[PDB]
Amino acid sequence: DVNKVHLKLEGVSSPEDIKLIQSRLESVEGVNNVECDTAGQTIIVAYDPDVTGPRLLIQCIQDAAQPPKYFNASLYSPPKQREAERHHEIRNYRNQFLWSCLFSVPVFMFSMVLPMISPFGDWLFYKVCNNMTIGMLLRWLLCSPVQFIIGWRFYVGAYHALKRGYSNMDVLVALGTNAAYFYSVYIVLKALTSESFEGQDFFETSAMLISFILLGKYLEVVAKGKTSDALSKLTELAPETACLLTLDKDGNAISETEISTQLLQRNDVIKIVPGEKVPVDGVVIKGQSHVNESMITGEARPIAKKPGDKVIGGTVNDNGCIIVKVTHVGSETALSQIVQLVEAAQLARAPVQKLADRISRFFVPTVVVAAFLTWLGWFVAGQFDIYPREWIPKAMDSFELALQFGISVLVVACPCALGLATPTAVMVATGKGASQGVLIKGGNALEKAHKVKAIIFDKTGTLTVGKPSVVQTKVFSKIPLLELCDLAAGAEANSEHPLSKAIVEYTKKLREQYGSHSDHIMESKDFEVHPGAGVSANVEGKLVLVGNKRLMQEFEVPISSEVEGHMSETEELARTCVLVAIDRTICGALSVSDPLKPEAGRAISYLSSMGISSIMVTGDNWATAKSIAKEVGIGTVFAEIDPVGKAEKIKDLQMKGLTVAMVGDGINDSPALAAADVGLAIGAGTDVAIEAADIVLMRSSLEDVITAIDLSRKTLSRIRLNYVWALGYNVLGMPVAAGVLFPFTGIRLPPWLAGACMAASSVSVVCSSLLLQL
Ligand code: ALF
Ligand SMILES: [Mg+2]
Repeated sequence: DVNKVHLKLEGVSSPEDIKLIQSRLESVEGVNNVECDTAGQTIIVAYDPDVTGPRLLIQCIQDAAQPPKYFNASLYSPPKQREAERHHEIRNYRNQFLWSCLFSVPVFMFSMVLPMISPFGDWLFYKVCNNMTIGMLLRWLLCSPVQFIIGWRFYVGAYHALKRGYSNMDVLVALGTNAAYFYSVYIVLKALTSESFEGQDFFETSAMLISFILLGKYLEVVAKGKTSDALSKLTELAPETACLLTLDKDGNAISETEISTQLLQRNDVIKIVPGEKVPVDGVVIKGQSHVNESMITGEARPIAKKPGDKVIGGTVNDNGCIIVKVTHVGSETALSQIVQLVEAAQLARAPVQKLADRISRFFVPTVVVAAFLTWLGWFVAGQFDIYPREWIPKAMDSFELALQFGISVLVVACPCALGLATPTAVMVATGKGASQGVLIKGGNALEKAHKVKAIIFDKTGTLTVGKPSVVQTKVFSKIPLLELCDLAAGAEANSEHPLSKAIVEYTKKLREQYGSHSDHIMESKDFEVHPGAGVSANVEGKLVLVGNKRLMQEFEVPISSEVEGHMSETEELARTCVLVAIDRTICGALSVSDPLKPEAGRAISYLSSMGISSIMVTGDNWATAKSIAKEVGIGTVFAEIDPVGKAEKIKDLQMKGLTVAMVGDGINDSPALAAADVGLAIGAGTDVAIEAADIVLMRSSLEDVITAIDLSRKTLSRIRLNYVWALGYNVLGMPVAAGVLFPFTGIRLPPWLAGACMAASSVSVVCSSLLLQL
């Protein structure tokens, strides 16, 4: 923008408006260079970064606004060309497959079944000049558009494999189809020029092969995955617009405009309404407020902001107005950095080498060195006359018999349903797995998740629940435990703090313990709360003081061994988890803790059992991290980590060889979620976390990570199969094709009983869905 703002003109279709805009911009000095893209109805404005800005230039653009339209100008980007392109590619591959069918299914409805049945068999076998029957001409005409139009893909793929590669799937399809087709043409032309030469055409296999490979290509796209990721959600985290200030301070007087955030630049001033998305990162000038910063820490403690510190963009304040001088803009904001990190991570995810290419790398050489040896068989057996003369068919020479057997090897050896081995599972895991509670956003995720050997874990939200709860509780003030929490909640009426919610929830749990929620409370009379202190109120004529040492010594409540028994470890010091909660008098304490990890303990234990290690890269306090990791069983406890560092840890563990996996919930995890080989997002986390992962965990349960890994292992089993079941049918038809049986049984190649191995091959590729082991 500030370097090169792209101004795609809106409502402009005539070059005269573009020229007027160009003249107005040339009348303005400060622009380093204007790249005049007259063809395209856009103008490029190149100038120095970190100076002035769009505003005046955009106003100059607007000044030419005359009928019939208003002359807006801004870089336009494809809004949903991703989903449109996904749908169009799926539809295009489907259309190619169906078009291939609507000529191949003809060839196979013809000379596979209809010749067997009359009267159609009579018409097909009704002869034309010499022995060429009209069936052969019809099939030659019908299969030709397939092989020579629909199959340009295969020919160009083979020619691009050439020598730069060794042999891909395309060359294998090329050999199969072309050998069958040209041998069929040979057969037909010879039957035309001969008088007794019989022999069916192999036109069926050539056309029918194209259908299956296209089916594989179609299933490739469908099973590739949902429309990429949609980074955009990060950009939506920042507000699209804000309010300029220019108010009070000497010259700054009144100017409460509503300029969009993009046009806001360096050395600007903004207003920040109480409770709204902070436009960009900056340094506050005046005002006291707390900000729900979840872009670095990822935790929901309202952090203090006094005039002088730096506020991070894409954040939400609560306590009043905050007046900010604008720091780094554009590509230097925290959200910006997140965007580049996630884009780089996603754009560097190289696709896995399909084993079909690996198989075809060796298999294609094998077929050629097998057909040639088959030819180097029967042929040399003809020169020395080992095989009896009567074996040769009518009107054929020893060379032709060798060719019949040699070309037969090529046709049968083609594996047909090899493309339908990875995508033919349509990733059934994307399926049964969804029922289990795992939604795989692709197939690459499933492919890479089996080899996971290490897995990182966010604490807040992922390992721990995240919303504080009062769990490890005790007694205290000189009123009953039930009355303790009753008066506490009474004080918590006007209070709407996270710890207030936790106190209310613990109160509900004890009301369950103490029968039910008999009667109720009254409002926070004399809402006396002091800074830091806690929650104080005169509820029911009782001046309660739920809080810390300041509020205890406010009424002079002695500090004793329970302010030394309920934090630090988690329950070893000040009398709740890390904090307040003692009410009025002391006999014990509470524990406003993050509600542990219902099953994550056994989850981590099971993960360690299968050899997968475990890491905890959080962003919260070292002290909190210590206790949680100690209790669950995690090893290394790298904490106080920013999103960039979270990505760095993943990259480091990748460098040492292990294939790692990120499990996260927040926007913090996104750089690490994308960077990891297979990112797992908790379905109760931020929407952009769901966005950036490869696997999303709907049912919030860390045990679903175990389920995902198991479902990824059980789909590499049964993907090594369905390669075995794909190749094997052709491999154990190659000897039959070569004619090994022929000396010992006298049975030649059946045009049907060995050309329709793809029916056996494809149908043999079935995938089972019976999983989950907790
Ligand atoms: F939820 Al975290 F570091 F524990 F982002
Ligand atoms: Mg989290």
